[PDB]
Amino acid sequence: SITENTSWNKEFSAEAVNGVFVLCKSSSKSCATNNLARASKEYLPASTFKIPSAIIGLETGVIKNEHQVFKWWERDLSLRGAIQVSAVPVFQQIAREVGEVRMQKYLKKFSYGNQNISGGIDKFWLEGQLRISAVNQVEFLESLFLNKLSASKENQLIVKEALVTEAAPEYLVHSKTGFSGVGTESNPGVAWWVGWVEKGTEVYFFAFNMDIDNENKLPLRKSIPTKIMASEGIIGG
Amino acid sequence: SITENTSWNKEFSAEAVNGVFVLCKSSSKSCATNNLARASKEYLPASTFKIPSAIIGLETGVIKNEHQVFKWWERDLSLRGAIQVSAVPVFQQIAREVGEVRMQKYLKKFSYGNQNISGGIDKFWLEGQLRISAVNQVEFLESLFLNKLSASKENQLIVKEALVTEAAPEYLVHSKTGFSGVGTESNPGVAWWVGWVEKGTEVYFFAFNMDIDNENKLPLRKSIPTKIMASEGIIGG
Repeated sequence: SITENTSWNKEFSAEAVNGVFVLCKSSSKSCATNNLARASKEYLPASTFKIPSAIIGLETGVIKNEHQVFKWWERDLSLRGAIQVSAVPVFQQIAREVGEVRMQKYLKKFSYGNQNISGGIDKFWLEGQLRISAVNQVEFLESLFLNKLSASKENQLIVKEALVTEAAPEYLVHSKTGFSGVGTESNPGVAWWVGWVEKGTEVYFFAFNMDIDNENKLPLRKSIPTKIMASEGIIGG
Repeated sequence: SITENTSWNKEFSAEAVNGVFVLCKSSSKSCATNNLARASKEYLPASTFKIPSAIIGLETGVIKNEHQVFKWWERDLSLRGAIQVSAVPVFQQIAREVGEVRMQKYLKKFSYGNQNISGGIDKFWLEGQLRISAVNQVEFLESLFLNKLSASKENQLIVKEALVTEAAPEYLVHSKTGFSGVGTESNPGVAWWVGWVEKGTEVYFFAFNMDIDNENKLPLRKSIPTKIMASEGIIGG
């Protein structure tokens, strides 16, 4: 079962950040985390929801294929482009096109978090009632990696390639950020970084989230997990 | 018609290399080259033949799926790993299992060079009679990029992802080297670098080959095209 790794807390203590890193080698049956309690806590996914949303976009035909171009003077974006930027409008538009009933059906098939899309079809993952844990992110990414989600293998492949963010001779990193917004310290915002690294014949799944009350701490969402994975010899510093 | 860009020749003269670079924006209908005569000349593909070989191996089920692992005590390799290193025995095994008849059929469907696979089923692209031009490489990569090759879309996407060699926020480079060896006096070897860059919503296809008689010149197969494409503002860095 998910085991606790106290050594990783040092990277959090260094920056005085409250949050969780879940890292799994080969499968979701071999995970480790610095914070047992927090690993299972559900938080708004924010832009990490672009992962299921792009898959359902393709599956429903709202996104024609991997070459779909998205309008925002306004330069158009590729699917990878729309994933990376804050194309708030892009993914708001794809969700409206998909619509409540189809979105609900796919989130139930994907076992995505609390599966609650209340709060507005074009904003539920930003302002709505949707919540998901770090553990559930890894399990979903593992299903994507194995082409086991309820979607064609071609559409899962198309989203896997669009998520590539770092390539090296030895490994490819697929990842996605997310940020709810700063909040108050009665209700701190949440920042995320989730993904997986194919290194040789091995695969590592990861999911990070943290409390964030100032936009200046945004970089930590990638530097903390990168320092941890660099320590394990998975990716370069 | 392909235009001849006289100025690119300066990157070749700088290193006293004889070669050709073909770079096309959007489709093979808008290509430029330093030398029209050599753009059409067919050369041994060497390891650039790992591209078609990987698609055919998946198409025939010799390669099970993207998660197939190959034996080299050196560790096993992934498909991306086997594509990148010299794992000549890997692709030799693949070709043997595909066999001559299916191999001939798929090279015709692919319009792959002169389609001459005579001699050994496991050495034709290494030391045999198979030859392909830089323009033909570009046409073949364009067909792969569009999923127009005679193979499933899934297998095309699996190969395209295994070819990712550089990832940046603005673009993904997919590429493949090749090197036939140093050859002889009246018959130098050939070195290649072919691929395509997906930059925003645009795509550029490229194919470079040069004569090579000394292994110390091998890195020019990437620096000459990189210099040219960076000059055109495609990848710089």
